[PDB]
Amino acid sequence: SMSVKKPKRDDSKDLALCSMILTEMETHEDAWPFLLPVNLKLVPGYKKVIKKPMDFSTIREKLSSGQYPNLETFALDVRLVFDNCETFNEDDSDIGRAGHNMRKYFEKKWTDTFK
Repeated sequence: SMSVKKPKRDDSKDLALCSMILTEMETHEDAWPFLLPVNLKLVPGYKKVIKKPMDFSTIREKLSSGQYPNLETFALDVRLVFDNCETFNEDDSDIGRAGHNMRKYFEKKWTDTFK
């Protein structure tokens, strides 16, 4: 509350560390469904169904231009990518499996870097 603060957690390396995680997600062999925005002209149903499209290249541009206020807003966009994937793709599909794989990969790096 006013003039009453918990001890200051050091967030000065968060930008660099999120960038490293994102580089590892970019280079994973199962990243290919997530590298670029879904083409809304060429994929029937995507525009109407997926209210907030997100992909790794859009997160990379947001990260590089100071559009994440803190490390939690960064994780929310990464998780959005996977939530969108599960909304649109069957689990028993190459893309559906890729999304599960990458979500696991992310959540481990997240825990190990920050928790």
